[PDB]
Amino acid sequence: NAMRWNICVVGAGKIGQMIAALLKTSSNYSVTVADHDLAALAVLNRMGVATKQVDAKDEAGLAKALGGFDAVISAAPFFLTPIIAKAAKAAGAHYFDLTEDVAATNAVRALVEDS
Repeated sequence: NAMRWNICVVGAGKIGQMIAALLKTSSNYSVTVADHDLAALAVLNRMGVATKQVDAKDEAGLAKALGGFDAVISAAPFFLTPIIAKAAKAAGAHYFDLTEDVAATNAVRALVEDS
């Protein structure tokens, strides 16, 4: 069993909830969701998902909050990707940049490249 990939999903919005429920149902993954909003987290707790309060303005805090995870999935706005990726790297976890809104993030990605 305890060979599960241990994932931290940063962001408790819609996509955070979806990827959490997916991971929760899998036999090869463990999931924790980290967010600043305690009501948002309550939702995840009402799904049986482990949660952790974080604050992306406190970078050392965030790094420490991401310790012990195999990977960190952003379910957060694209604009926090630099912060979450840095904390993930500092924590020794692989970083997967899904974001809270894939269409918007993809459009930002296209701008960056239409350059």
